[PDB]
Amino acid sequence: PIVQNLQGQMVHQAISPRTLNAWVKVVEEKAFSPEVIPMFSALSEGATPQDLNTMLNTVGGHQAAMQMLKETINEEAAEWDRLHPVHAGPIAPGQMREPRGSDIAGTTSTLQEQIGWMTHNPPIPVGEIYKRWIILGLNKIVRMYSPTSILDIRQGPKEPFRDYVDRFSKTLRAEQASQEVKNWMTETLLVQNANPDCKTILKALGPGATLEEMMTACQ
Amino acid sequence: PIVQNLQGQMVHQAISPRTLNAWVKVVEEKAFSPEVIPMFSALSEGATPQDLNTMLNTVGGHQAAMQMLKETINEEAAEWDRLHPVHAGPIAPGQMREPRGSDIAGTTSTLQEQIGWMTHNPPIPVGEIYKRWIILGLNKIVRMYSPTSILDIRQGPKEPFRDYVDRFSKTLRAEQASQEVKNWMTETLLVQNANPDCKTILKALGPGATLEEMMTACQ
Amino acid sequence: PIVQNLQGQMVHQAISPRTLNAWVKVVEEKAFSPEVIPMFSALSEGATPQDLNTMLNTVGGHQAAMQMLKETINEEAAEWDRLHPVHAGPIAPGQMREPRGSDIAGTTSTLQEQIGWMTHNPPIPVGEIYKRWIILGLNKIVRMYSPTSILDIRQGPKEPFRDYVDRFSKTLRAEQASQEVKNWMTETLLVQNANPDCKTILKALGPGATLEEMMTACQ
Amino acid sequence: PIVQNLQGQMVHQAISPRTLNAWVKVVEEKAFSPEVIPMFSALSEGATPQDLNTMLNTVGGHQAAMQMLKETINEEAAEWDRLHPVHAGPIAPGQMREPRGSDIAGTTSTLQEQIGWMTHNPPIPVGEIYKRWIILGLNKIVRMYSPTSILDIRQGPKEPFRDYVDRFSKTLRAEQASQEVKNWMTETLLVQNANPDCKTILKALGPGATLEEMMTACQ
Amino acid sequence: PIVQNLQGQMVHQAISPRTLNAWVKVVEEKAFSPEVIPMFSALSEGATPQDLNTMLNTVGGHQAAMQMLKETINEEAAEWDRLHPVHAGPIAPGQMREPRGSDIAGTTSTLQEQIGWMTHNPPIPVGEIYKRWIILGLNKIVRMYSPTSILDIRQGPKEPFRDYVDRFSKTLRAEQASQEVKNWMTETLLVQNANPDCKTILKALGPGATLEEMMTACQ
Amino acid sequence: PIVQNLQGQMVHQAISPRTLNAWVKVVEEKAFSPEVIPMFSALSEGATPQDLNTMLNTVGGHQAAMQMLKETINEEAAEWDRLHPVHAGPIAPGQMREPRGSDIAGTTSTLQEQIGWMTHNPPIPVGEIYKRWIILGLNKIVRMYSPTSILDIRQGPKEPFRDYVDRFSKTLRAEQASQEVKNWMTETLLVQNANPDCKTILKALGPGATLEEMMTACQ
Repeated sequence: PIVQNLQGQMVHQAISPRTLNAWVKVVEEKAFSPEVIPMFSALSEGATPQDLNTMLNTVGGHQAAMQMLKETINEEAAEWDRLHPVHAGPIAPGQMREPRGSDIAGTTSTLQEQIGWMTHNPPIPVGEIYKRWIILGLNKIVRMYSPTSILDIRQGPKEPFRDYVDRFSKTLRAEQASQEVKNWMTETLLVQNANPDCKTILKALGPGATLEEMMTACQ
Repeated sequence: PIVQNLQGQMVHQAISPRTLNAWVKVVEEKAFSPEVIPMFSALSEGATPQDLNTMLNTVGGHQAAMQMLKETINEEAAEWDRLHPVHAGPIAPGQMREPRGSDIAGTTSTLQEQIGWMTHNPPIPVGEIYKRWIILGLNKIVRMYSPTSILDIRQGPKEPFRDYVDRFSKTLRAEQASQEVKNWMTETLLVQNANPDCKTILKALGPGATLEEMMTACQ
Repeated sequence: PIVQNLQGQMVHQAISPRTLNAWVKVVEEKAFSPEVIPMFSALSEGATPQDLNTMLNTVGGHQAAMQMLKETINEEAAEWDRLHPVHAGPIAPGQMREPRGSDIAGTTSTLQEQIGWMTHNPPIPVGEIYKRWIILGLNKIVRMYSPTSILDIRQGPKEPFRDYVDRFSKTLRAEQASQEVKNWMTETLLVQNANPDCKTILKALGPGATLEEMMTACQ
Repeated sequence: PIVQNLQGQMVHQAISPRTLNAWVKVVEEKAFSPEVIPMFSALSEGATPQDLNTMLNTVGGHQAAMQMLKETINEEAAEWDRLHPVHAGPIAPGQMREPRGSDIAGTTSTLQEQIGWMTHNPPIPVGEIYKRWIILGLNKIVRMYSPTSILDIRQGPKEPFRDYVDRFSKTLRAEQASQEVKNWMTETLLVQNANPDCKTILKALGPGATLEEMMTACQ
Repeated sequence: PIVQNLQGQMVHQAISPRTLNAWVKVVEEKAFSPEVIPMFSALSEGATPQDLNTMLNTVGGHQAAMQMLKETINEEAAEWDRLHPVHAGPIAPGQMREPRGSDIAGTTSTLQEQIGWMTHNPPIPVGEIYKRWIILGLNKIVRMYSPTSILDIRQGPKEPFRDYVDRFSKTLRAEQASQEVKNWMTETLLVQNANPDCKTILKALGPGATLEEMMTACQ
Repeated sequence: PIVQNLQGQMVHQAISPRTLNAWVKVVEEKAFSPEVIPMFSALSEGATPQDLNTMLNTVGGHQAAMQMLKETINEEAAEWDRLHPVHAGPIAPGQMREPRGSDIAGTTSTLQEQIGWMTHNPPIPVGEIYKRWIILGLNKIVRMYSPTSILDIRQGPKEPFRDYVDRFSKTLRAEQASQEVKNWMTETLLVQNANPDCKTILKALGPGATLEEMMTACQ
């Protein structure tokens, strides 16, 4: 970020390593949880678009998050590009040009330009715009929080199948990639974590049956 | 927070509802958990002593925790008075005075003083000094946690053995002691505080049975 | 209002019913579906805050969505006022006032004021600033939940018709399908997907008995 | 609300949280019942069209109810524009203009115009004209009725007769009909939508039994 | 109240009948409910002790409450005479006398004196001070409540006796009747509105029985 | 701080521990009985807002009671800011200033500012203004209370022992009494007031048997 010396002249200092350390630790625990948005927002006030790219690099271990966010960055930059068909040079000769969406993204623009729009008067708040675009990407990211483990399903004393299947299906819904290992647990574990009446039923019905047939049979 | 605007203006700012909401949820969820500390650090950017006090009072509704932390400020203030041995005369009228441990803790200083020091020429950084002290104090709170007891966890007549094991396993994480104790407590007390019919099942099956088996068997 | 054409020439004009008509049908059918988003954008190009407000009004009976969007307005607004506070007092009344969050959102601004900002010198696009927050809120709604399945209104072990019909009717209205499909699902699912004790009763009673007679009968 | 300060100063003041919360608790219990009218009047003391709008906006979750009220405002506004003189040149330059029906509704006038008109030596006092229209709109909403009907209420197999009768007794007061008709409905539908084992007990009791007896009987 | 306009005229208007009718109506429905407090505040703006006294006289149908509020008013006025004892004459020559507590309670003060102090220079505002004392009284008044009736307290099929008798006795305590009638009512209704198994129990146990016995006989 | 003695003279002094020790013991014993209010009054004469905050911190332990107070104070404080907001300028720094509600409550002020107000031209009485908000809050708090009597801890006809020991034990800690009373209550009443199925077990076990014995027995 830029901060402001005693004469009032700005000074850039690349994002704080203390900030970096804090920011990685927020993503390690809370990348998909909304508390990431005020934590990201808090740590990005007066930041440049390049500090924000170092911030995005730091969120780059959550693969799911890095694809969604990088895509949102492309969408907002494309949108800016449809509304903004910028001139060849500056609109203010001697000053920084009109930013395109990628300049906002801090990718195509130099650090000096990002500091010029930031320091210059008339709401060109490149950090703050990029940060809202990023914040929209986070909103997409938190939509895909992940519960884990499907093995922890179990059944009550006299409880019928139809409820167990509701917990089972829900354990399986969150699952993804490589179905075959899943399927092999499904055929096994379905019968195995059932209560003894349901276990007898599930053993009996077999591979001929639909899980709706067993749920009728088990009410 | 104190924030900037272009060309020599430092602006005190209100703290975001998102940073507050988030800070509120953090103490609510992480009061004795190590994570309160980086969540605090990430939510204490630009913070004056006054912001930091506002943040604390809103969440400090637990007096044992607040006391310990406030005692840690008392330790650091005591160290502060060791850093600031006697001086001669007024420092410079219109520039703010020496900040002591109470000034850094925001009690003897007004908001305008707090500003004064943080906006000073190469600042004496009183919000950041109070922060250093609070991070050690919160660290103290998570180190000096109150546990909860294994002893209690036992199984009722209409209570399920699987549900009793969910409280046992969790109480066992929370129980203060080492792993050789935990394994030993598991082996002894899990079976021992079971309801007798359930207990009977676990003893019929005997000590080599998996907990995955014990918890399927007793319903 | 003024809008700037595809070439880039300024044109004055007003809203269309067909846009509104399109908005009631989408929001009735896709309120919690992400398809709402590009449909909202297609219907909000050249929109003022008041136009945005008419749109919202034309589907104002989805209070829950309206409240999610309002939390987003309020959140984003509080953030604006700390980040971009007005200049104090009526320093120059009668010409170009600064706006707050409530002005971007059009609750405190007249349409002339809204138009004033957007036909001012220096690109102040209050319509776009309010849309961007509305898109952020729309993303929050599409994020949270979506699926229904009318085929799965299967019962508990002894579970009565009056509980079943109640679930089935609520799910049949909430299930997005044509009314002819709804007549085919009414006609398929009712005797068939019923609790087996109930299904016995319902197979005796027959199509000569109404849902009320079924609900009384099946206790 | 407008309030006073000494010697000719009128001060605009923020709406009370205690009113907003009361207005919420009031609509939340009495939206369709007359008590919302005096409650509305008493908390609209010194209210402006913006204050009153704000109040309506905070409770404006029924689109049809909100629509009826806006139409009533429009009817009354139409009667206002019949009544308003067809004044040519400035009546009141350098002070507030002509207030139309949309100015009394606060739609097209700014708050300061609203303060202006209501705070000079009585000229046209817009809040009070707007309150008159709203009190009429609220009168329509309470006069108007349409939710619930008696026949929906039938009794379950594991449901007390007293739990069925509470739903019945309350429902019947909300059903539409003269009271002789309601009495006839009581005698008929109470026993007829009963659970068959309770229905048996009740028919054993016959039409001589008080309602105390019917609840005693059926346990 | 005193009322005022922005051209500069300030006059007294004594308390409105329409405000009296609205206040009476508030008290009839919400006397014992906090909404009486912002409704009071809103209808006593600029209200002198004399308007407020006129206002107070109307809650006389809740005698214990009006008496308690008046007794409080006397505690707080005597407390003002201790805290603010008056000079024998006026404190500044050719100016109005200090208010005593009794002058704040309006008992010894005319409307003109209440007018003079509200319209004085420095913070002494007799209406608002009298309102603080009354608000403390209002706090006592909301601490009251008003149940339905004893004759409807009865017990569900398998429902516990100990709770039933707790509901019966409190409702009988709230119920307006002479004590001998409550003594007879308790002995009659308690056993008679008991659930039938419990009813047959209470008749087995018999009328020599304590509630300690009655709760034992059915448990 | 400064206090005024019975001869009328102004005397400086500062707090006593005896007042604090008495205030803690007072809350611990009488929070649920109205005497806490006239004891609060006895212990809050001469108090500054910072004295008052000190008191509250010594009684910080009943978080629910302190919260209700604190909510009430935040409501009065919010109302104060609405009725009186500060001057826009900084007219006389360290001489006098407008106090906000939090400044009255000592949340945002230093002590020198509170004394500056209370020793100003017209004794601005921030300790007494804040003590009224505490006393009003204290009225609401004493209005909340009603749990009593270990001997009235009894069970329903089909109810669990473990849960019953929790209601019995927790009630027994909240009940001040003495220890001798408490074992006699435990050995008589735990066995007498048990659920019939539980009571058959407890009588069988005998009041001799330990609670671990009774919990193994009742499961």
